[PDB]
Amino acid sequence: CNKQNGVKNILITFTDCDTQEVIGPISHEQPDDTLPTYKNCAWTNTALTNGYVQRSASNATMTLPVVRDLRVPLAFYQGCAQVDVQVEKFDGTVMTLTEGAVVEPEESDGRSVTMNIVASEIDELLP
Amino acid sequence: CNKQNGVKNILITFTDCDTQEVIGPISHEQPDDTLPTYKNCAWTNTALTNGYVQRSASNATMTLPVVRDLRVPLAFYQGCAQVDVQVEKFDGTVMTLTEGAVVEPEESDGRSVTMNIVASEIDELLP
Amino acid sequence: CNKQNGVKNILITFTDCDTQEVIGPISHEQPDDTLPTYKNCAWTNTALTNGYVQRSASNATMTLPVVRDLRVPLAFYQGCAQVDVQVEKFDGTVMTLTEGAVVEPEESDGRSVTMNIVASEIDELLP
Amino acid sequence: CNKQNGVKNILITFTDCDTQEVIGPISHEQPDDTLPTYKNCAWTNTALTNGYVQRSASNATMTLPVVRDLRVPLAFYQGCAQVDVQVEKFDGTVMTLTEGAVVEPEESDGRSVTMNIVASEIDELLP
Amino acid sequence: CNKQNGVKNILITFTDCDTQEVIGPISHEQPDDTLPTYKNCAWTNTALTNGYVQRSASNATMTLPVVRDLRVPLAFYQGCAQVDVQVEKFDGTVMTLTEGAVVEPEESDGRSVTMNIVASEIDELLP
Amino acid sequence: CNKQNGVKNILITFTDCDTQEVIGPISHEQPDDTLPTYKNCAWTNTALTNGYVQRSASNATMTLPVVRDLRVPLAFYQGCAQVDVQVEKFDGTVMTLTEGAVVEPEESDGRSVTMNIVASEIDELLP
Amino acid sequence: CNKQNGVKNILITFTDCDTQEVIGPISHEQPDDTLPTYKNCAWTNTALTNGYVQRSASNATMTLPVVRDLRVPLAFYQGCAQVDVQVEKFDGTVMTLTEGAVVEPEESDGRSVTMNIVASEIDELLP
Amino acid sequence: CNKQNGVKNILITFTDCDTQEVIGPISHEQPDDTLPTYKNCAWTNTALTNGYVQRSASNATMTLPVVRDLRVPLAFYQGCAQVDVQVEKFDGTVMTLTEGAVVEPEESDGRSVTMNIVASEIDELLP
Amino acid sequence: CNKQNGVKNILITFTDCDTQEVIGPISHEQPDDTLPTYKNCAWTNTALTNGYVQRSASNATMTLPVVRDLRVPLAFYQGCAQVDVQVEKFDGTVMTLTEGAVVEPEESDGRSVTMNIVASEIDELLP
Amino acid sequence: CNKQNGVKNILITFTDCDTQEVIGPISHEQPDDTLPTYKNCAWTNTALTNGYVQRSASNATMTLPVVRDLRVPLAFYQGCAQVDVQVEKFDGTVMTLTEGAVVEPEESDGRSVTMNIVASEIDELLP
Amino acid sequence: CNKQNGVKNILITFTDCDTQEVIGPISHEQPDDTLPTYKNCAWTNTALTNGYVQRSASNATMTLPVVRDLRVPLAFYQGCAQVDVQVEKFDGTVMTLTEGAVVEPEESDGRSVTMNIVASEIDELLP
Amino acid sequence: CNKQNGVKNILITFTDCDTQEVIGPISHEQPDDTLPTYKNCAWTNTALTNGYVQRSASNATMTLPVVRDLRVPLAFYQGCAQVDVQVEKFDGTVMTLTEGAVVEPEESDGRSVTMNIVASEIDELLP
Repeated sequence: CNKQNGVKNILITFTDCDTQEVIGPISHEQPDDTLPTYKNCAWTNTALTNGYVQRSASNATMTLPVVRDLRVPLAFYQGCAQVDVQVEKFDGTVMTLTEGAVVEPEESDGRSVTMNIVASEIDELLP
Repeated sequence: CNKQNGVKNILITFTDCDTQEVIGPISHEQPDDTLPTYKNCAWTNTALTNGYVQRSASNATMTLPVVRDLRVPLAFYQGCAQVDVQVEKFDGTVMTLTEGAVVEPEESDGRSVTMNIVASEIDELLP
Repeated sequence: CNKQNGVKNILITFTDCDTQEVIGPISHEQPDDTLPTYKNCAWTNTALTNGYVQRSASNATMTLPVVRDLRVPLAFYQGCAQVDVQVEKFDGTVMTLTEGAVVEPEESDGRSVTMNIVASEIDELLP
Repeated sequence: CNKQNGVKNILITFTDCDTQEVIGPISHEQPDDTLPTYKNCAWTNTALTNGYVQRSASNATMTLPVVRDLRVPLAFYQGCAQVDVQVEKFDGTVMTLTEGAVVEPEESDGRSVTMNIVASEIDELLP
Repeated sequence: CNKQNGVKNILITFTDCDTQEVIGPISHEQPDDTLPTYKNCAWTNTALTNGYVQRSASNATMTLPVVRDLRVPLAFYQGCAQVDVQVEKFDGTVMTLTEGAVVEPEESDGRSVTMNIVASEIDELLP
Repeated sequence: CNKQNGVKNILITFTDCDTQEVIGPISHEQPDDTLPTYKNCAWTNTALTNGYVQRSASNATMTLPVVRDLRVPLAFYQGCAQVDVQVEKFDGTVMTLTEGAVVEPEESDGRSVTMNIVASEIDELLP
Repeated sequence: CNKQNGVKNILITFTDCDTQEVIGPISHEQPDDTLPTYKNCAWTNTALTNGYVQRSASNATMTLPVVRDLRVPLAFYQGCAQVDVQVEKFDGTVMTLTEGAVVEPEESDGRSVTMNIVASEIDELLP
Repeated sequence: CNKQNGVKNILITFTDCDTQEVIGPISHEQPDDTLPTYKNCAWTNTALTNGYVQRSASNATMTLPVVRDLRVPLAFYQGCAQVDVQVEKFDGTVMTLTEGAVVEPEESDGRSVTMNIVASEIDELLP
Repeated sequence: CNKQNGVKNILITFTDCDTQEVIGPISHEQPDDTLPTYKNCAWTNTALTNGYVQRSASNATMTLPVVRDLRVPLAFYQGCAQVDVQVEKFDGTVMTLTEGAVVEPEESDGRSVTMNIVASEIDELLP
Repeated sequence: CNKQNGVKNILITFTDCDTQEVIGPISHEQPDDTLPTYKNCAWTNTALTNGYVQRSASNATMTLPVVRDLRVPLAFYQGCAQVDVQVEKFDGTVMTLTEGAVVEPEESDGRSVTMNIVASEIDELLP
Repeated sequence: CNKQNGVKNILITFTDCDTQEVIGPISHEQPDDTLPTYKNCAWTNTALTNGYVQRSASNATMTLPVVRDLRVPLAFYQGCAQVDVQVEKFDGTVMTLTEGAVVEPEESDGRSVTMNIVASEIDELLP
Repeated sequence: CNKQNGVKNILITFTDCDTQEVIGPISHEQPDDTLPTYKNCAWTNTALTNGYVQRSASNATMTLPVVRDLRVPLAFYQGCAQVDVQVEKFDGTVMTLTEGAVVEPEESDGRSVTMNIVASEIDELLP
């Protein structure tokens, strides 16, 4: 009742990079039991000798598999439009992503798409 | 009755790149339960630092596995002829592909072919 | 009775590349349920930007796994001799390959060989 | 949606150096993911002792790889005609080059040309 | 009762690399049956000829999969903060890691994170 | 079907510089996926200060890699005879080269030769 | 009774490359149901354009997994000694290999070794 | 937490060599994981016989790759303006460069520029 | 009773490479059913044309997975100390390894370590 | 069977330049898959302005990599003796070279030598 | 345990060429697996005809890549100060270099410097 | 067993050019799989017009990479002493070099040295 590891709402606000047409927020449903993966830290460390690391700038990757909404063209899930993802988990965790961009669009069978979203920062409510 | 994830008709119009002989449209049947994958967006983004991406021009890939029609030579499914694919799913989604070209022909056992179609754009009816 | 996906006769005519000794045609039996794969088109397209492709010349690959005939030395199935393969499927499809050459000979346990045949063209009866 | 590193329009206006026939502007497409390189400064400094430099006059080099337009002869991309390049990037950056001249024409396979353009100045919109 | 191969307490003390805010120690729970892997030796040998090796300096890698604590932001598990890990196994083995740094942050579904910790030395109680 | 970047026919007419024996036209096949490079402009510009160039007379270089025809001696591909190359691409582009001369003959393994052809002008059909 | 695909006798004659001590022939037993793979042809063809191949000289590889004989040191199965393998299958096929050399010795658990034997020629009785 | 090899702030103060318009300081972001290289010593020794060297006066080179700020024209990164670079690394190292001058401007794709800065001296905080 | 393929005693004598503290011999237990792999030959042959090989000097690799002894620090199993391994199998085979060195230390969960030992020679009792 | 790009026999007749001792013909084997390169034309053209060339006298270079025959001293492959090379390819092409001279002897590991042969003319059978 | 190819201690004593301030000895750590290269001989021979050489005086070059110590300014590693390097390898080899001078200072990213040290002589302990 | 391309013994006899102290012969081990290159001919031909060559006197270069013997100072491998190299390969080839001289000493990491030996003649046993 308090210890449920799962997503509850995926509110995505699409905006076309060219026409700047804001479509959203539109709730989405997961296609399977796999949960969206996150990476909040924007600095990717690398391994060096004797415990040293190289703090290099990187992105806040977010892999969000969702069922494509029939009202939304499939192109918007594959880099053709910016995504403003707002995922709230069952345990209260809410992470708002703003001005994301699908970097590596992979083939989708028309219903279940998988986004590899990239943004400068990923917020977190942390209940 | 409204929530069926599957293809209904695959109307492909083959035209030989050399002789310009238009053969089609010819309905095709799926060889298994795997559905055709799509990628409508023609711009493939790439991951860069701190949320930036590089909008690079690319193609609208479409992987369409179909049962080869006995009336059509197998060469037409392996780059020897342009394909005009018109796939209509069970939920009303219809995506017309025009002037495609099989880029990476793989070996087919004579019945089940798998096309990796490449076109400048993939339309979508989006019911 | 008309919709059987399988091979019926594999008539291979071996000729030694050096001695020019034509041995064949000799019917062959499949070692398992895997069917011979084909690629009739001799031009392998490659993916480029926004729907363009590069028509490059290539070969008509044919992967034919057969049970090695005890009357034929195993070397003939591994590039030591040209193969003239003539495969007729159960649905009437007959594809004649002439002057092939096994390009990548892999190890065979003495009974089941797998040829990766390469020829300039693969004909097709197409019933 | 605002942080896309890529070109959007490449409007080139060719004019033959001899006949003074102005052909253009004609939008061009990039052949790959490599972006056009620029050098706005027309004074190339050189390294000297203890922090001093020699301000020497030079050109505003611009390396612009584009897909050759079928309506335009390939000679115009290889020094035979002046180019008036007008590149607008995805982030609003627009740089107008006037009266350029391809200085080092390299071999092109007929589709993808690479110009090494030289002009006295390269403007910049700088959004 | 003495021969139990498993972890008992994972006391991690996070400190932000930027703000130097020390949060911890906070006990953590394993997400599955996989145990944390260790490598105490900071010199990674390499294979050479006839039994010789090249003693090269390296790090004391420690792969620690833990359930992310809801009180701690997920960024701290992905390189955004130094980790002071103190793992005590069931058989008395206690290994204190100080001033570690997650080098390769991978995507986590919000509950189960996997750290690839790097430190100059890994102590060991060795009961 | 219209956007194929590749060569279709390479009709070369060899004539011996000494005996004036015209052998050709003889169609040739490409040895790999690399396409013939061209340079139609016969004036090679050079970079000077502040946007100026030096229009200097040069040649219309054409690098044409072809499979040597067994009926033709290999010497004819290495400067021993004038070449009249007539390459027609898949997109309709046809460029006729007359009275060329291989300037830098490089070693060929007996099958795949690479000509560095030099002529005063390279025509272009430009469909 | 005539159609048994399996090995019957593996008579290997080891001779040390240094001391020239000929130990053998010693019959060997297979460790599992996997049969020795062979490749009699000493010329490995490679795929080229439009049906052409490059006849390149190679070896007659033979992968022979056998149970190591307790009377023979394990080093002899891992390149330390030449092997004269003489395998006779159940269907009468007998292939004599002379002056072989294990090229890639892999780790063996002390009982089941796997040799990757290389020889200039592999004979065949071919009943 | 103390052993991070990376840059934190790159405060560059541009001033136009002609108009003397001081623009800055403006923080910059690295385009990749490559760190700015430095050379503090202004005397470049040269190798001579038997351990002797020739102390010759030189510059304090600094190669600083940064993401070009959209508010700043690209010319300022390519010698058109003096740069006052102030780089502070993650380990406390801060090196102030004053009155630098980009000596060898190379082509930049509009976002990621690479400066080869030359100054009489490079200071160092050395924590 | 005579045909048991398994290890009986693994007597390892650790000596620290730095302090030269000889700890051992200490019997070890296998963590699973996988047996230690060996390679006695110190010359690794490589495949060449038509049956020739290149005798190149190499090491006598030995992969020994053992349960780490609680009295021994885990670092000694990961290159921090030389190992003198003495494995006696159930069938009488005893192979003494002297002055080994773990070359590629991999992560161990604290109980089951896997050594990739390298030594100039591996002896063998060969009952 | 007719389209094999490879060498079959390399009959080289060595004669010492000093002692005039004719040793040969001795068949040679290729050390790898690289084929001998040829250049039959003895006149090397050079590029000039507007399609003109300078017919300059040169040699008929032939790069022939062969496995050194143990009966022949290695010096004969490195300029110490004249070579009379007679290479016959698999497709019938036979090119006889007479009174050649290795001009640039490079280091050979004792087995695989590479000759850069120079002769006034290279004949060709041209089947 | 005796056959470890690697460095153990790099004791460098810096002294400023101008102020004569002796800072050191300060132990240094290698930044990667590359070992310091040496050249003890101070006479560099040159190749002449028929086995003769020209004994010419030169230096004892030593390329020593080390991690720059935070207590030492980076200028001292780039010719601004004399270095007294004392490297002791793992196998007992200790080579003392006195009054060296970095001749060719290259750019360092602030942590890993590479010195090209030049001295009249390089001693060697040679255990 | 007879076709092993590799070295077996490298007996080098060092003698100091100054003190005339003969140290050797001392067997050496190869550091990797690269074999010593040789050039027996002492006359280096050069390419001239129409098949003529210029017989010019040169040296018998021998590149011998060996593991430096700990009993021998590293200077002896870098021109400080004459080398009397005696390499015997696995196939019986033995080449004695007398009064050699390392001409171009390159940096060695203390274990693996590479000599560029020059002598008036290189003998050969030629089994």
